[PDB]
Amino acid sequence: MFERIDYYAGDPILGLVEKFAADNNPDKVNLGIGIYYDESGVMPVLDCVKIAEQRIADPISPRPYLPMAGLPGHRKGCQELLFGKDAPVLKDGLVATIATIGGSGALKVGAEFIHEWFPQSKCYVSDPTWGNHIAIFEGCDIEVGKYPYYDTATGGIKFDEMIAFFETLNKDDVLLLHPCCHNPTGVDLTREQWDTVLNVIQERELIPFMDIAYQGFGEDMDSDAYAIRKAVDMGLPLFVSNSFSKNLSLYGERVGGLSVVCPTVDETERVFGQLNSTVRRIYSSPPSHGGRVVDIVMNDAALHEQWVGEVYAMRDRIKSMRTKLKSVLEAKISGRNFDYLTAQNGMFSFTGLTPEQVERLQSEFGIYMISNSRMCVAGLNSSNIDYVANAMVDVLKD
Amino acid sequence: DPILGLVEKFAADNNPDKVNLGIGIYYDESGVMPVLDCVKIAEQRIADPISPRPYLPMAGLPGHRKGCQELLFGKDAPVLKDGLVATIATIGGSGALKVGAEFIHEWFPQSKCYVSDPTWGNHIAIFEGCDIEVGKYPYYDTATGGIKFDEMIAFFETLNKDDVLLLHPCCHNPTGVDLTREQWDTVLNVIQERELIPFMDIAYQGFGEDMDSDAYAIRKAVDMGLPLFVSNSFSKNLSLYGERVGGLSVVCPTVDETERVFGQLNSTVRRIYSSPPSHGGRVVDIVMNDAALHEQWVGEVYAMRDRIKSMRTKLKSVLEAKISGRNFDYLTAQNGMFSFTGLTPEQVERLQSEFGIYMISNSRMCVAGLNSSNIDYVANAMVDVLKD
Ligand SMILES: *Cc1c(COP(=O)(O)O)cnc(C)c1O
Ligand SMILES: *Cc1c(COP(=O)(O)O)cnc(C)c1O
Ligand SMILES: O=C(O)[C@@H](O)Cc1c[nH]c2ccccc12
Ligand SMILES: [Mg+2]
Ligand SMILES: [Mg+2]
Repeated sequence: MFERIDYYAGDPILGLVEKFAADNNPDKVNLGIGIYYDESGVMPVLDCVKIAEQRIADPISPRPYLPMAGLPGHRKGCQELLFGKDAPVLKDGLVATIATIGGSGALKVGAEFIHEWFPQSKCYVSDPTWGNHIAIFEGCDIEVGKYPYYDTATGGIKFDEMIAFFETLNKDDVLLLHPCCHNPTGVDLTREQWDTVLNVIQERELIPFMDIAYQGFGEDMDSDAYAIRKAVDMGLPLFVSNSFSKNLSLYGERVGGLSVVCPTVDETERVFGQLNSTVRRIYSSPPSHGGRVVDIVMNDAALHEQWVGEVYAMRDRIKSMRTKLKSVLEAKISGRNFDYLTAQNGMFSFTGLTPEQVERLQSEFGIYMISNSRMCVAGLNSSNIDYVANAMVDVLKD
Repeated sequence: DPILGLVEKFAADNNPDKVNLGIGIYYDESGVMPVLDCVKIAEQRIADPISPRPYLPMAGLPGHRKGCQELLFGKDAPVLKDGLVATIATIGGSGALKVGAEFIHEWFPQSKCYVSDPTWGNHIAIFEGCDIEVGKYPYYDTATGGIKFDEMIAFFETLNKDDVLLLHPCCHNPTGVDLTREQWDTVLNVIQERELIPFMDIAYQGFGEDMDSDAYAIRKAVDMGLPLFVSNSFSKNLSLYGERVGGLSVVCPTVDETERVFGQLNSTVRRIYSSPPSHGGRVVDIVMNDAALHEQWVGEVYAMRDRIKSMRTKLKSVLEAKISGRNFDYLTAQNGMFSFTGLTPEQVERLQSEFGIYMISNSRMCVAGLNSSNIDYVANAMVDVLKD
């Protein structure tokens, strides 16, 4: 009956968290999952979230179904963050937006929409990409391919090879792009590079699906959203999935959004209706709590401002560890370049360590990373940094 | 939803004495959605201290899963002691149905699903959303006001091995009309005989008789050693529609087959939404696995159960005081918050335009919309349309 069902190998990222918790080392360090940890080494509750949550709890409200699209303020908050407050596209009523179960739920709903309305469309993800990108899209019965992205030889982007790749594709083929803070390489495109990319997307009439999960961790909110906002300004059929998991430090509550930028108000209504309908088929409506937190924080002027402040402090703390690590690494190893540490953006960096070197760090030192050498920089702090440096140089000499 | 056109017609009605019985939500005596005291206590515990918010395991919280398992199958049911049930926390019962269907589609691609005539609207949409061919088995008989039982079994016999039946264990939506224990016993015997897959969808456990009775069809199917899928929802019994709390349980012949299935359930969650929501999971975890809170919760559910039966009684007694030839026992014979009132689509219309009392044109009424300040208004309005 069930003997035919295959064993599930386990999620590489989420299985690793349990190996970390199950490990009983004094100096254990988790650079595996894309979570931000404070200077103390613990996952913070943002102050703005704390105020918001005290509001929700005072008093305790009845809990009806949210609209399928989630809360108006949650939707507005997604939109204003991605496109800009008072953006003409928003004022023209041209973006259809739903609350989703994290960035993951946004990717699902989006891909399902794409599958249904563009059944011949093939999706293409970065080489490499965040693993779950492939799983979500194939889950909708869409054929998934890679586009050359990361120059595994140089630690930069195979830009020409990538561009030449996008010229070969079919109309309405879907590119799954990282607007900023690449997962897992940390290697982003320059503005100028985005311009050329987005020019090709137009000429070839491909569908951009931008997946953004670390807005505010790269440069700043508006700057990180460049690729999104440019695409809008060019008039492209845009899909955006956004996540508040990371910048609201609210991973567990499953907060995200999906926005579809449309040619007309009436097409917006149609797509929005379709989005609502896709949601109905998957989970009916999104969770209330996470929704309210997003709503309350995004649309309270003082909380929004405080939140922006808190995201940048996170961004700054990550950036300072990049340079603190680079400097203590620099001194210990002569024969190697460490420029990638301060050149990459976001929570992640490709260290360029072999799967073996990654696993020696795990076994001997209790330092956790993905086998592809991805390191979550956020797990570093002034306590563990001399320890991780010392460990890295000990695995690099060997 | 088709309900949303009705909700739109209802808001469009200016009648100040209007009543919405087309709702699919429990209201208390004051005609509002209640916050349960056990939920209120739970959420006060979650609020102090505000705790960091890691991802949940893709399966949800251990306690959420254990909660679902003990509620469905019985505290220390052998099937649990034997570890023969794969259980994940889900985005309500909706998300439980989704994971279930996609699972079935991936591994039993040839399987067709059959839902009751009639059923909860989304049953069809969810399974059709997975590229499963969905049909209807006969259930409700308009002529008797009960179950086309013989015809239903007859339909079940014509179905292939591994075909899926969507079965309401109790408190049938939208009719209120339930199978007896005897009727269940033969159903599960047909299902076993034909090696069909029982998919049971339980959203109103505790609104029918009690927790254990409501779960009869579930627990028997386990005793018989059937390949049972269960989707359960706390939306209603926990009054937590918006936090999206349910479970999906799959009962397997072997400990090893459970690990395989539990594995794919996880892999399915991974492709849809990565992991379920922290808050709702915690409320379920606290309320199910705190002994006193569990008792209080059970009590509060039975208070709702009893309020529904209190309104079913009052309505019938007003009706029977005026009409003699009909047997209204079916109003009290039905269970949960839904009632096929057996009014003609024309009679439903009459109630709308004359009284602003809103039912679904298939005679469906949500009994929980009745409270002491509209019961007499609504009962009397009904006598008029039946007298016309
Ligand atoms: C972490 C991540 C996600 C997942 O976001 P959730 O809010 O957890 O669903 C999606 N895309 C990328 C690129 C990510 O890094
Ligand atoms: C309400 C209901 C569901 C779905 O419950 P949710 O928790 O809101 O997803 C499923 N089946 C039936 C019969 C229902 O009444
Ligand atoms: O990128 C990271 O570091 C994580 O956010 C990924 C991640 C977190 N939870 C998951 C569940 C399934 C698949 C991937 C994930
Ligand atoms: Mg599908
Ligand atoms: Mg507000």
